[PDB]
Amino acid sequence: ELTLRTIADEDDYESYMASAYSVFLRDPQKDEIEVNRKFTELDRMIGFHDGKKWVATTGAFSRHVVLPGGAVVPVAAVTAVTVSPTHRRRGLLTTMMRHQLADIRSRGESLAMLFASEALIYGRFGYGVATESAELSGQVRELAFRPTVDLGDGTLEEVSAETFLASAPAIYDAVIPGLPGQMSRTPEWWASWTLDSEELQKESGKVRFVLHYESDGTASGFAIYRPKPGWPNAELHVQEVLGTNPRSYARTWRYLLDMDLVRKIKYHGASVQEELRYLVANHPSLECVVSDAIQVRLVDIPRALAQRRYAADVDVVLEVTDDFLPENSGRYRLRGGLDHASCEITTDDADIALTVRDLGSVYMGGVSLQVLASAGLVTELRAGAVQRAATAFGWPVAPSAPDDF
Amino acid sequence: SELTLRTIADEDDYESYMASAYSVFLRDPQKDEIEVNRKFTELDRMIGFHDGKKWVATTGAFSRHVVLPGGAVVPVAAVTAVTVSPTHRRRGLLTTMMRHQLADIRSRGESLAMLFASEALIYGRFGYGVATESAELSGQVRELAFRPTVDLGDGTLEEVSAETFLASAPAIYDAVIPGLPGQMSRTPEWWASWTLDSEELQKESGKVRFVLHYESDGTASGFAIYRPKPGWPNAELHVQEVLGTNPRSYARTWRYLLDMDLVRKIKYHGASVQEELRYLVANHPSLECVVSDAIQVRLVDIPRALAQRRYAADVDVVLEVTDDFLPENSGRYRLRGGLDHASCEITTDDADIALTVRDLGSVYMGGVSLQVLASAGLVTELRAGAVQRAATAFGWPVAPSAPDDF
Amino acid sequence: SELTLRTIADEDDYESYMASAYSVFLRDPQKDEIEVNRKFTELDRMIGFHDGKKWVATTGAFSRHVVLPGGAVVPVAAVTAVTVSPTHRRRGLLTTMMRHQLADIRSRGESLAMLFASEALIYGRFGYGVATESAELSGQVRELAFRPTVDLGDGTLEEVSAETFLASAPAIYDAVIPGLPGQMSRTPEWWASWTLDSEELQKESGKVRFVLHYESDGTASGFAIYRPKPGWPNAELHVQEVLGTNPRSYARTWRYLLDMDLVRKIKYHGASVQEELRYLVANHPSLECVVSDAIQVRLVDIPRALAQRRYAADVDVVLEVTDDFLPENSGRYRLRGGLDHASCEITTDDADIALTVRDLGSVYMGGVSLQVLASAGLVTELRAGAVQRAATAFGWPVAPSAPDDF
Amino acid sequence: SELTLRTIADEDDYESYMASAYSVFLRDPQKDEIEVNRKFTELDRMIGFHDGKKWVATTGAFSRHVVLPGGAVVPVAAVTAVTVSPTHRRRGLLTTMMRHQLADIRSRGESLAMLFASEALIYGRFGYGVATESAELSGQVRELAFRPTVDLGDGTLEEVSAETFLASAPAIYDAVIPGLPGQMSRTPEWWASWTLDSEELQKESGKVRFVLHYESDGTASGFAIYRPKPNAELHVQEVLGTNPRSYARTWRYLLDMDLVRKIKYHGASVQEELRYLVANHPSLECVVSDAIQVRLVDIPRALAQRRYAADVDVVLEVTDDFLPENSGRYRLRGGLDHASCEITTDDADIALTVRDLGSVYMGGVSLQVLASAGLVTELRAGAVQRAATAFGWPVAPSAPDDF
Ligand SMILES: CC(=O)SCCNC(=O)CCNC(=O)[C@H](O)C(C)(C)COP(=O)(O)OP(=O)(O)OC[C@H]1O[C@@H](n2cnc3c(N)ncnc32)[C@H](O)[C@@H]1OP(=O)(O)O
Ligand SMILES: CC(=O)SCCNC(=O)CCNC(=O)[C@H](O)C(C)(C)COP(=O)(O)OP(=O)(O)OC[C@H]1O[C@@H](n2cnc3c(N)ncnc32)[C@H](O)[C@@H]1OP(=O)(O)O
Repeated sequence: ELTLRTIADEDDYESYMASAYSVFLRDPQKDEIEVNRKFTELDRMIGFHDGKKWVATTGAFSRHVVLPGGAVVPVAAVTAVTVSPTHRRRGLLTTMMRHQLADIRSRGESLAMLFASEALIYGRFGYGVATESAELSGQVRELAFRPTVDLGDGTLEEVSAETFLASAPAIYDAVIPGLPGQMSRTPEWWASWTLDSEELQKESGKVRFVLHYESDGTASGFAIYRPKPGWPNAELHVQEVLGTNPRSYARTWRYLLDMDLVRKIKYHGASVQEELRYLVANHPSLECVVSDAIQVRLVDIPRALAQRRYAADVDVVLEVTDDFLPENSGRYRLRGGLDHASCEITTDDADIALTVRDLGSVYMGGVSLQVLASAGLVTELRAGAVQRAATAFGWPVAPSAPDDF
Repeated sequence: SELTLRTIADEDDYESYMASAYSVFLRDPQKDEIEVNRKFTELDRMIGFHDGKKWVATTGAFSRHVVLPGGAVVPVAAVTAVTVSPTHRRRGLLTTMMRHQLADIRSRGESLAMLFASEALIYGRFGYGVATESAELSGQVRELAFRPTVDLGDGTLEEVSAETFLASAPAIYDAVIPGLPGQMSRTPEWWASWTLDSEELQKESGKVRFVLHYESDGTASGFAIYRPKPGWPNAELHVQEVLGTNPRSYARTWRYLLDMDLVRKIKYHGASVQEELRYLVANHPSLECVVSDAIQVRLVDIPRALAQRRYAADVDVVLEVTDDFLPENSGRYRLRGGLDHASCEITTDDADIALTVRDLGSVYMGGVSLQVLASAGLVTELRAGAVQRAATAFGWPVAPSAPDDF
Repeated sequence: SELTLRTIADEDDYESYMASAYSVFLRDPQKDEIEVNRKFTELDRMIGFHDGKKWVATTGAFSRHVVLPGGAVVPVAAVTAVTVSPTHRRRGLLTTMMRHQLADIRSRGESLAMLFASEALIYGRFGYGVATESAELSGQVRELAFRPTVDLGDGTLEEVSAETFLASAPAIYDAVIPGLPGQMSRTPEWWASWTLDSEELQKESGKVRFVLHYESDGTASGFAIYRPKPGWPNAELHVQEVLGTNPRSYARTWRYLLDMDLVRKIKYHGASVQEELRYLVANHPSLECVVSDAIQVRLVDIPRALAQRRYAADVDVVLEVTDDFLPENSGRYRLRGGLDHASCEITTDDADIALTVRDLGSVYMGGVSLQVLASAGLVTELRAGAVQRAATAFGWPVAPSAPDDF
Repeated sequence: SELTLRTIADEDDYESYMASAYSVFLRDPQKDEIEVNRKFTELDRMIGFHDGKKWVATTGAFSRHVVLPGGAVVPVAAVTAVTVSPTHRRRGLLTTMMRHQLADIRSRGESLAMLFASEALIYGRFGYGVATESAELSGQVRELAFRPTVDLGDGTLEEVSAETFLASAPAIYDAVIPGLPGQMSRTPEWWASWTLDSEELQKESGKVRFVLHYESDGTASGFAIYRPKPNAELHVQEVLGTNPRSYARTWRYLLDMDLVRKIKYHGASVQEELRYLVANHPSLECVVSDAIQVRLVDIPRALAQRRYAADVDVVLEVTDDFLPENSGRYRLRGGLDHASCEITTDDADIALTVRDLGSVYMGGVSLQVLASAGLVTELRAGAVQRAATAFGWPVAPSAPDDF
């Protein structure tokens, strides 16, 4: 006998998290679970319980994500989606998805996002891969910059997490409106993102924080990294580098690249068009491995298309097919540009037909709509409409992965 | 040691010319490659330095034609065989050969020069910029199932000899490449080199095989070039090229390569960063994607080159271009372009964007975002909102792809 | 930003000092190592830069004593804990600390300084020269049989506790080191650090073990320090040190480690390049030998340092010494040395050899040939026959060995 | 199964002789190597056992000349092609061939024999001792910058054909080897084998290349032999120069060559000058192993032909187990400009075997270390110390070309 319910208490939450970690073949990291509890809404963490333990889980964090154009809209941060192997292939995931996607529409969140882990799972529920990330690595001795890179007058300082947290949120909130895909970070989220977890210490070492100051003393850049000593070939596992100006960005990177005793650097979760890739004088010296990052499930399709902005003017009619939620299917007229966006049901002839997962794949501008059509996954009903739609759905800045959840 | 800059005089000089190039690349001269590539080599375009006994520096270019964003096929100098012997390095020989070649490219009416960079950092100083990237796709074939909505069609496939392949694939190639910017036209001589069963590639894997995809009526609509590498069942497939005239033939041919019974891993080097195969696969992470440099672009005639291509969106921008190596190109260009029009003029109006010719070449094929180059500090915005609109126009819904090797 | 150069003020300042040093080395502060090394740390010899809140640069030296060729034990500055925080690097902080330290070393009557470089190329500019090498010996224990004429004696071996080891090994150590130039005297505090069962070394292998070799009459004549690394039977023995007062105890102790069941590979880092074990083995290639830097020498008082050691053969040579970092030491010195006498004085006679102070330090311990340095172009011979005779005199029949780590 | 000890009879016998040697080494006969090495092969010096159908054991020696400490070039038996077929091993065939060869070496007036040990423990019983070591130098070329005071000179380098290389390198080689003990004289026939573009080495790397360094006046002053392996590797065979500037310039040429990431130099000296030119000493990995074993056949002559780094007057009690006729007491009087060794009746200062005496003969092994190890016995205090210094040399011995 299985029961769908929410978390009743933190004792039930610690058992809720223990079962989820158990599905991932991991001992529950008590430090990570404790810090993430500070922003865990127990009414949003659902799952199945057989009266003796949890056998399935599915959660969602109330977060806010930057869209193309600078809008910060509410988004469901889907997390902790597990089914115990003794109850798999029985429909438990299908039920939780239907309950969560209805709950997401309740709270006004126009879409949902989550990290794929295995991408082929959520495509049936309407999720589409919309963001890719690149793992950048290589020898720091080969990563000299182009001779025209301006490092500026800035200064850098190894500092504690709190002086970091006293300036980094100001630096973060200033640059993310221009970085679609990034999510806002409350004080409770910065605590988890800067957490010195024991598990990451096993892989490299304790966390360290750098701040970049301009000549007048203003903080303008930060860095999160972990050193892995080795023999001399130590490794720098970079977690995040950001700057309010190109000089603070290049100065912070050149600081990490010039660190004595270091030979190899690693930056996982970076953008596929990270500024560092184009600063290096020799591109092949910085290996770039691209993979999935964020999947998108449009819950309010007309509001989602009207919440973002488009790189160029577009007037296209889309015949959307939501196989998972047939009430969302329809035919909308999208009238969008750099400064306007409207999406309403229309009875006019359709220009393009595609599923809701394909509409979500191209939503953040990370996947080309034209490529999906030439591949046979999207159908052009009127000539020329796909090419102009693929350009408008694009964006000069590629989407990037937010902090982990 | 008196050096003379000159072109190839005859085939005996041509073979010695190639011998030094292979020697600088630390390779024995491949006689099969050198002999078949001669058929399209213009001796007067192969320059270099000769000390009276042997070639000590080389630099050449093939007269080819590349597809631009918009479908235009324009002449391009396919730069190749750029070497300086290590005994004569750091003496200015490359800088001289670059000056003579780039001037010669302009004299022949070629608006641009393209190049496969072995070492990317070499040519940035000469005005070259990385404009196209390529991805090495690989993974376990048993994890590369397609999405359930992928239509494979009713076509049939035959593995056939190179000659029958060459009697049908060139027609297929010419039909699809107008929509694939970066691809180059392939004459019979270039098809002969591209399909050459070279011994060096046989060493890494095996003899070349050729596949043709036929529609239900017998019309050839797709092809594939690959080499097997047996191992123990632990065999690999090194895919050289896959193309089709419709989505069904493309997917059907890939499914053919993936369902080979003794194969476990497959590899496709030189694929597009937006190769359709990546989106056909049901589990994206099962197809590893490593991205690296492909083609560097050197704009030789900026006004003509910018007017020959089409732009994804309307743009009216003034570009302050600085060309340090070729200062005759430094100046301000007004670009007014769209999906069906393009015009470029040297102007004195106020500039909207400041950038070097190498960065302008980087964004020319729509493979590098002009906005990212500006956010990185390499490009300077002079008037608000200009870079955003220019970046979108310089883009293209189809990413540029790498042509056949040269 | 304001920096202040000062020494450690108290014990709480000592912890912060060592914490910054470990941080620059990208390591967590090892409290077991920091606690045991404090016992011989002189706070007035530990300098560094402080920005008012934390140490941003460190540089220290232990007052130690080193054996010279001939058996003389002279004071030496054991340089240690040289760090500059990455936020303050390449700004001259080390250069200043070097000037302060080298001047401070001279005041203490120390004629020379010694050093293990993390990166050797650092200290050449300050007058340091590589003078001693060490060899990492390793191989399969079942291939390391000894020559048939090697006498193992009638001794007995016992595995003992650290307390029993420290009550008998120092007497054995003190007896052998007069004939091993480069080895340093070990106080009880240094034995405590040298035998520390540090947690970091337990991770790489296992807990430290101690072995004592007893003669037939019960006299302890040899010892061994090693750590096991279990693995499957394919375990490793990581030998830290083996010593004996006679060839039988030396060979018997090694034979004990080599005959240990369940062991397959053995490793001995920091051995001498002329370690006796290398010549005991019947099949020399079975004992792999990798040679690398050990100790760098910085001569602070040239006349005294050259007069404190003995020379393998008679020499009467005039040396034109150039000291770029400390130009006050530059000058011309006449060296008169032999097996039982040594003198060095400023002279005005014609010079026989021209060399820098770093190269003079390189040959000072008899580990680097002055003839090779001259044939290499680093040292200039002014009068024929001088370098050959001087090179032999600066040598020694026993190669210098690396002391315990600092 | 009747075995006959005999020498090579003709050229057809030479092919079968060499083929059996390669077979024991589990290798197909390399015809390019066999053909070029015939030009300096003396058939009467190639002995072995033949069972009436095939060679079942081999042992040979090349008549060469080796540089000793002090610059003297003396004749030496370069022992080679020592094999015993696995169907006839452990029956004394090698021991018999050793007695015949060493007796033949004594009859030819050669005071010593030298040999490259495949397995070192084999020949110690016959009086051979490891006397010279070689170092394999390797590392990343981008980490091998030189010290700032290294003068590269104004010379120029050219890649040349084997023929052009062979018209200038031998003169450079002959000029420098008097100061490099262990190096052997190279006739044109030996240069042909040393520079042979053998097929076996082409598979491991590539075709052989040759470099010449010319002074400002056009005088060739250095050379280099290397093979490329396309993160490409350079396998350096030999680099030499007549002055420090040409030596460093040639190495700088190999280290700055484009597309190269790692370089390897097998058979280098343990005190190779390159090791001290590098600004970052640890960047040049150094692995040391056995090179040449020495078998002293005429102790008084061999010890008197070399020079000693310092004056010495020592009496050595030498034990020669395999050849007991050489056992006896020798007084050595040597220095930088004199050397004599004679049977004496004075009290002995040091006791050692002939194999250990051969080990220290080239100055590559310390007599003090052998004594401290228990292999050599000191009879009078202070004798080993002075003898060890004299038996040393300011230039470490180096390995000659392969044989
Ligand atoms: C204690 C021991 O046993 S050795 C421990 C020291 N080794 C370490 O790696 C400790 C970590 N500390 C560092 O790396 C420091 O940054 C150090 C050692 C490089 C010195 O700090 P700095 O303040 O930057 O040195 P300073 O500026 O005073 O002068 C250094 C000079 O030598 C050069 N140099 C110093 N260390 C190095 C090095 N590791 N690699 C290359 N060049 C170096 C500098 O470039 C400069 O020479 P220049 O005039 O040509 O530029
Ligand atoms: C470049 C050169 O010329 S060196 C190349 C020679 N090395 C080779 O491995 C070549 C291939 N040939 C062989 O291996 C032969 O079998 C050899 C070298 C072992 C000698 O052949 P054999 O006829 O068996 O030699 P022989 O019978 O005279 O043995 C004499 C002693 O040496 C010992 N011995 C010789 N070689 C070895 C060895 N590789 N391992 C162990 N013991 C050995 C024998 O056990 C025997 O010991 P003993 O006196 O206590 O009985």
